[PDB]
Amino acid sequence: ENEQVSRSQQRGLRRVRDLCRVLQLPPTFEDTAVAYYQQAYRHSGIRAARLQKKEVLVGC
DNA sequence: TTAGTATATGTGCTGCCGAAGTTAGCACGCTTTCCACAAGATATATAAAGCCAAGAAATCGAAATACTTTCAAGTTA
Repeated sequence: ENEQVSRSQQRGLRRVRDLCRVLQLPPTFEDTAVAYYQQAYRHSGIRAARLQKKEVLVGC
């Protein structure tokens, strides 16, 4: 893995990690967040969505 | 034709600094576009309550006067 990933998904993951580190959440929280983000990205409706949509996806 | 001279001939010398390799015994431990597919942005009840900002009324806070008290100095005695 980490090779069949788009630049948009990579930016989303990096934003997730950045917000996690800003809120100072543990690495377990970081891992759970990235896992849930990947699980949500698996779907196509969220995959091909808006920029604000994917930002709110990071947030949620 | 022969002695003197210039060249390259490979050879052998010198340093040249660097090259590999060495050093003993346990326990712990980014950009352009380009691209195509599907997702904004759109009417429309629709009951429901909570929220977020103008107005209108209300009462709290208190300030400028109206009463009473109080002295203190002065009166009829």
